[PDB]
Amino acid sequence: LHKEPATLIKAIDGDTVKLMYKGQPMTFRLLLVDTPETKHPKKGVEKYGPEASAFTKKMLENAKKIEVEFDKGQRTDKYGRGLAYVYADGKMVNEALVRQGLAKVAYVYKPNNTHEQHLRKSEAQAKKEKLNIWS
Repeated sequence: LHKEPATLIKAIDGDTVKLMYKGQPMTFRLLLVDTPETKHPKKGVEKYGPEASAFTKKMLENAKKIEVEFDKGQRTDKYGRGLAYVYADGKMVNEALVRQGLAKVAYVYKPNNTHEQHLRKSEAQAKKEKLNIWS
């Protein structure tokens, strides 16, 4: 896989952010993670949704460098969103959310699953520490 630079436009939710990628505005969905969301009526604001959303937002807004990393399979979903691992100063946002108990590892779709075991590892630790969603 390779990392490519991007620039923050707007964080929309815990797991969806708008970035400037190769000069174009694009919505990215973070690969392999489900955060509780603030967006959806059938739901409303679920618990830990505002927390997940502020975390992603702060981590990206305070970064020196943001990079996106596409996996081996398809790179957009049916809504036109890019499917990627997003890094803030070299730290994967998708993992950071899971490690903090602010996201679950999603239902995985091969072949987009390179960092799957890494993420499950972090999720088991957050579970062991009874953090946030696991509290």
